[PDB]
Amino acid sequence: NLPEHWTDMNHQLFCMVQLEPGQSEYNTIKDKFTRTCSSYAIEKIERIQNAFLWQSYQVKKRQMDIKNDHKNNERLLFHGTDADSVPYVNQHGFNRSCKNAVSYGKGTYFAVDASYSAKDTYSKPDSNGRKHMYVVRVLTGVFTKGRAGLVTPPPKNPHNPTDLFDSVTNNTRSPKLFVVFFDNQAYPEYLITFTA
Amino acid sequence: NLPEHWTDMNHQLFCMVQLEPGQSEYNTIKDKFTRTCSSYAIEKIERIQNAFLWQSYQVKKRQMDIKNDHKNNERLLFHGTDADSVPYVNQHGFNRSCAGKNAVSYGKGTYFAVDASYSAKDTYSKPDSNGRKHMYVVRVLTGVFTKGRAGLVTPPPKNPHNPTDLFDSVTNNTRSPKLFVVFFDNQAYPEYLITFTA
Ligand SMILES: O=C1N=NC(=O)c2cc(OCc3ccccc3F)ccc21
Repeated sequence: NLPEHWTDMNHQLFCMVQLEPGQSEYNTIKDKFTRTCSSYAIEKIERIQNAFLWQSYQVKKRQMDIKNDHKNNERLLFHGTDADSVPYVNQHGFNRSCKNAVSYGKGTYFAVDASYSAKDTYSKPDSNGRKHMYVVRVLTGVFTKGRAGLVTPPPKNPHNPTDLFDSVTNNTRSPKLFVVFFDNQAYPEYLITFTA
Repeated sequence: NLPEHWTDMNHQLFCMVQLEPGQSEYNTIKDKFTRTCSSYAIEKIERIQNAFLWQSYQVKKRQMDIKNDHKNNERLLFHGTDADSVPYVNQHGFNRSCAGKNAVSYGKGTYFAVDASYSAKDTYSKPDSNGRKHMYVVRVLTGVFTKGRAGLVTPPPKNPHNPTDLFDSVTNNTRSPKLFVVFFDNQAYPEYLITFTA
């Protein structure tokens, strides 16, 4: 059940599609980035068409929508990474088992603001100065404040220790980062290649 | 997509079903266990009906069946664990972030045994305060595998010049596999829980 806005993949299951500047999709993704990264220079934006990752993510989404008994489980967030990680993420998504602060738990970190992900410690500039940031669909669901050393989100009620929050954050009232602890809770939707 | 022989769970997402000795389903698991653990005695065997784990696992199996073309991607393996872990595994399956270092490490992942005798070691199926040991029987997507290495946090690439095209799992020995390590969520479905004693 591959999304309408995807382009034909000639019966293949993985493709990176460079977006056309000035069309609705490119402008929408560029605006989300330029909200906080207007001083940067965008070289290109690519749509990640990964059928397998999409399938696994949509299954997790449908499960979270049932468990939480609403939609609103999804947020669009940013993730800066190094050039050498880009092929892995494009193909396999985010892996908590793969450096950098993990103060809110041993998961994959997503930023609310592109400017946070634009830090060199996250979107490490490559031998030619290029920086890489994903726009990510994240199943944040019902979240709570994180803490160091978590390997999963805490339980909602320690009377039912296996009924977990879906994600953790730095701050529940005004979140700036989210951490997820399971594969296929995050779909890398766009890759932005940019410079300082 | 839930299997038709599962008990009706009446819109519930999770059920443990106690099997009856003399049913083929119970006896095949008992035989698989006693092949290497005839010194121990089974208290009971429960079928794990976890709708969400099943759905996510079956999606990964379909994907690996498509990717590998005409491989037997799935093996039925054993996993010994402590009583404190059983509620989490039942509900959430096998989490590599919780895995112990194995006495012979072939990678940082979840370990599964070919032989119930291996999983029956107290180091894995730690006896609880009542002397009960717990072992899962697990559908594992072993796929195409290679000998692992202690440093691994994912299976290695098949080809060093294409680092993202991975083996599905690793083993101790490709000619005589006795253990498999998996590195991703939803690559293993806990199908039965064996409760057993000395
Ligand atoms: O874009 C990112 N890419 N990879 C990251 O690891 C990452 C981590 C991240 O917050 C880490 C963090 C910040 C402040 C305090 C404690 C923390 F743990 C935010 C964005 C990113």
